Amino acid sequence: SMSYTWTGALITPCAAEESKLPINALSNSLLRHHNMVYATTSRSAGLRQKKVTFDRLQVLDDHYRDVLKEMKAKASTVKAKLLSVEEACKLTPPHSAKSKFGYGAKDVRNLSSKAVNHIHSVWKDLLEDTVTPIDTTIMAKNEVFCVQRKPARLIVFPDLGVRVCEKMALYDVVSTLPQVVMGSSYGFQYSPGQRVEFLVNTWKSKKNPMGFSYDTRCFDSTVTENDIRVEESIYQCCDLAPEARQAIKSLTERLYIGGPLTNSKGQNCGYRRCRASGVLTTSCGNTLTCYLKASAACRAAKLQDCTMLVNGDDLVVICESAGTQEDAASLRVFTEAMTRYSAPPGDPPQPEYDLELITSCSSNVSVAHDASGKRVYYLTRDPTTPLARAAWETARHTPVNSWLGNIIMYAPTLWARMILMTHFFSILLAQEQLEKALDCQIYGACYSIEPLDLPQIIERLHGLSAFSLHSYSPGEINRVASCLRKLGVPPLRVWRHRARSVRARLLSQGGRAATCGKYLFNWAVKTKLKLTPIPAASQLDLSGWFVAGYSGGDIYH
Ligand SMILES: CC(C)(C)CCN1C(=O)C(C2=Nc3ccc(NS(C)(=O)=O)cc3S(=O)(=O)N2)=C(O)[C@@H]2CCCN21
Repeated sequence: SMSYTWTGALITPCAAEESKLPINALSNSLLRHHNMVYATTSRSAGLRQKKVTFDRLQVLDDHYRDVLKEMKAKASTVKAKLLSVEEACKLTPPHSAKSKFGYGAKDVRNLSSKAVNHIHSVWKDLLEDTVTPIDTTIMAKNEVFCVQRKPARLIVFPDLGVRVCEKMALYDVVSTLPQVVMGSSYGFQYSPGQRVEFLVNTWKSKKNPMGFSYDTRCFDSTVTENDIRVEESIYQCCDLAPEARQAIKSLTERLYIGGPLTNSKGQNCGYRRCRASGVLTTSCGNTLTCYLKASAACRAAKLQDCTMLVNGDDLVVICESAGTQEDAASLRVFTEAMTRYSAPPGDPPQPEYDLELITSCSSNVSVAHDASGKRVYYLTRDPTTPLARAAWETARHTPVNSWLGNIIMYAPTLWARMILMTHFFSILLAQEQLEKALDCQIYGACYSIEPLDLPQIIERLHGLSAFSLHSYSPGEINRVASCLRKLGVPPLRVWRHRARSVRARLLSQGGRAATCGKYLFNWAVKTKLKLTPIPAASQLDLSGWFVAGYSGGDIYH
């Protein structure tokens, strides 16, 4: 079937959309080549619609059913609970889109009776009716990039009332099921420090390692009715309350499988027969479907001892090599199999024989040295998009502070420490806003974080070495330097100078500000301080950080 059918009506914005990088007094201190950075808008959505609209064919074999049988067997060991309305309301982000039915996210969060009553009636209706398609809104995402332009990504989501019901029915399932079914292969269970450890151990477990990432062309669009019905059959394997069972089937038939699309102005835009990016089960569904299809494709292509690492639609596979001729021919069969399962690639996969050349979750393995001269593996990426977005957020306040999520997940890196840490701590200092909790997304869920808790956070997710890493690789150094040149970002020597200043100001203030200055900026000074375990690091409640992915699932933690 066609992933989408269109009425010809336009995908529309809510407010005005900026595509040009906004510029304030602070912009040039980060980035000179302003015209390199742009944000997507609804006005390029027609180009995206084109791309994501295709027929899907699916041919399912015995390897496919075998793996599926395996997944169901493990899924049947899961016992999952129904969440109360109240519990589910509290999982709702403050900034979440308001209901068409006269209440918003904060009404939900403070449990107003208009919110609670409508939610109760959406749930009742789910139990009563398993056939009537639920309405969704299609919006264009506004995202920031550096020019190479990408058209806007689309987001399809149901009304807030329905989203709270999804939580009630499926939050425990999507939080717990994926690790049980997929074990060590489930990407979203890992801190960055654990993920790199898993990658290295896995590489090191192979006699002759070969790895490749697999980029599916528009994963959501490739997801068929069958796939969505298959993922539901996996949810129903769990020990569920009968109201959860009924709710899950109903959300599946009425929402997940497909339904009508409406713009922000209330016009009918068409119909969807593929994955919605803005539902609770988007991340879990993609991961189950990706791992199912990949595992089955691995058996068809006869890949030796293939180890999967899956994060929603993101797939890296590490296996035994059979030499370059055979590896290359194997990956073609792997791709043919995936293609038959309706997950063809955008870029064709290539085998890699160096772990550091594999990009997965937009990230590659790299190596640095700690205090004791010990080699240390850490995860990194091309700093171009992180810096473009940092540049946007330097002049515009945003719902998600990507800069902050990046500092958390890329703490050990050269660019995050020298540029991102320096720039943003300087800004918090000037505004006396160090104490101010900021929102950011990690693995799709929204977190309220205090910038001053960063030292503890970094210690827990990466280890202390993150505060002591030096002697980065020429590869990493070259990519960073060429990013700064391309973007017009001051050289790293400037950032070192600025940091000594930022550091001194932090230390001057004592308390947690001083802690940040000591741990985050030890690299800036020649005469280093001694970095011991942070007392507060062990006290931090970081449970719920690396349990699951929730991309598009409206989760606040
Ligand atoms: C350093 C690390 C450990 C390699 C992580 C890098 N990395 C992320 O991979 C990430 C992330 N990964 C995803 C991958 C694939 C999908 N596909 S889907 C739509 O669910 O089907 C979704 C998501 S996400 O939205 O849950 N967010 C983060 O949220 C964090 C935060 C800054 C960047 N960082």
